[PDB]
Amino acid sequence: DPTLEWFLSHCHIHKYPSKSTLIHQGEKAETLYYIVKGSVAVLIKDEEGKEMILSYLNQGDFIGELGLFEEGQERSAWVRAKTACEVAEISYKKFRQLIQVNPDILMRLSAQMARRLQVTSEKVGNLAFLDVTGRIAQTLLNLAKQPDAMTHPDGMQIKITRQEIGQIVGCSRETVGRILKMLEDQNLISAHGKTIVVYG
Amino acid sequence: DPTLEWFLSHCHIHKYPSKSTLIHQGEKAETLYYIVKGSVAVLIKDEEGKEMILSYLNQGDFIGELGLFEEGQERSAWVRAKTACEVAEISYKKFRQLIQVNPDILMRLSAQMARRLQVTSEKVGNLAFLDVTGRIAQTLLNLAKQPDAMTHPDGMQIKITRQEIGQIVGCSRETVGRILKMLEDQNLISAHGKTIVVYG
DNA sequence: ATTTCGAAAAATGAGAT
DNA sequence: CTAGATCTCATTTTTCGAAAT
DNA sequence: ATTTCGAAAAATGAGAT
DNA sequence: CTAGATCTCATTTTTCGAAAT
Ligand SMILES: Nc1ncnc2c1ncn2[C@@H]1O[C@@H]2COP(=O)(O)O[C@H]2[C@H]1O
Ligand SMILES: Nc1ncnc2c1ncn2[C@@H]1O[C@@H]2COP(=O)(O)O[C@H]2[C@H]1O
Repeated sequence: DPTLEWFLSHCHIHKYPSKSTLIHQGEKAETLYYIVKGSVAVLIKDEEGKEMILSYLNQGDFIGELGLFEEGQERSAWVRAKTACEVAEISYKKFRQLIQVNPDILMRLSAQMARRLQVTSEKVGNLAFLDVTGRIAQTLLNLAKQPDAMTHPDGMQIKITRQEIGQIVGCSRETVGRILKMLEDQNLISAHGKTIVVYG
Repeated sequence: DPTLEWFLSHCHIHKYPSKSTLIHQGEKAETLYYIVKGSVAVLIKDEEGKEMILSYLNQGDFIGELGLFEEGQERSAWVRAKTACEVAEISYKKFRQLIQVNPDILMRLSAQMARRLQVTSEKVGNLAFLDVTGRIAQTLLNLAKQPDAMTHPDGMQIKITRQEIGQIVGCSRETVGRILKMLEDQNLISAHGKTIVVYG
């Protein structure tokens, strides 16, 4: 499209190898990122180092957008590379300028912020309203919504570990394992290792 | 300041009494809200009617924006008045106009969004990494800092039910009652009825 | 506005499970 | 194993409308 | 350099508390 | 109550960098 080609123009693209950290919590922020290629995982930790995945951000998604509206803001989370990422970087000071001339670019940003809020909100609900099974069924549907989600005649096909699912719903790897089978025993999903198939 | 009075100048003011419903989750968004005076409660329900309090919004806070970025969108949650409010309402299409005769108004709304995401994200953390005592402990401290709290000789004072408190930390009223008594045993607060004093 | 007075509606705890 | 969830009524606390200050 | 392969590692399955 | 967390061990799957092609 128009504007987005112009934006990237003034961005300083960089490379990040999968599993490398792109953003640190507590970090002072002055940089707005943009994922041109690759995918990351937005995540937070408890005082024990334990970690929860807040979301996954793929291509065309903005990163570290939060510290852009107030002075002295710190990164609210970590943002790790899941695959090899190709991300465009630009300072807050500069980005704010790209808006002056064409506020259509902030409209793209705001729209994405809006969406995240809906999902993060829906997430808080699941957390209080559903049990691990409910939370797991839900997260499975969400994983089938991801771009790196392949296809299967039985439905959609994803690749992820019981370990990782637990960091998403906030339960144990055991609990996930117990429940995963329980779902397979009702032909709703086809589990076999690090691969899950959601019959849909 | 200008940007706002010029904003209101194009809005249609409405008044709602305490406890009335301003937004019904599920309905089609086509309107925007700005709380000129008073305060509201953002909340979600489950099929069984259980209610969860995502947030409290107050004077100067925008409402009903999540739908403003994409076509065919539904209100994400219910919004019910806490106190009597005087709200400014404007259409999406009428707002899309203003944003292009001064995008400074968009920047300002995006700013409130960014903040709600930090906050909602933090809520995700709490639910996962904290025991009910901790979350409740956390809530009182916050509520104690809400614009509608009352100064107290020994601290800040608030009026809220155990019921409601459980709708913010996600747990039953029974548990909020029990934990409440222990926080008093520890001379951390004094709870008489719905009035709770949070010792400075 | 708000302090009062009598319902009527809400919100609680107790302790068993 | 164990934080908490639930379920039940008998009991408080509040809320709400009308009335006066 | 890119591809094939057999340990260490990471991820799980089980069963008791 | 009772959904899930923890712990311990023993087995499977993956991850990966040495070696190979
Ligand atoms: N709930 C969320 N959903 C998606 N992305 C998020 C969420 N919370 C934080 N982030 C991203 O993680 C980044 C962490 O640093 P910033 O606060 O600068 O910007 C944040 C967002 O870009
Ligand atoms: N997590 C949240 N925090 C604060 N406000 C919210 C949250 N989720 C939804 N809202 C508000 O509630 C509104 C529900 O309908 P909309 O989606 O139009 O817009 C939403 C926001 O104005």
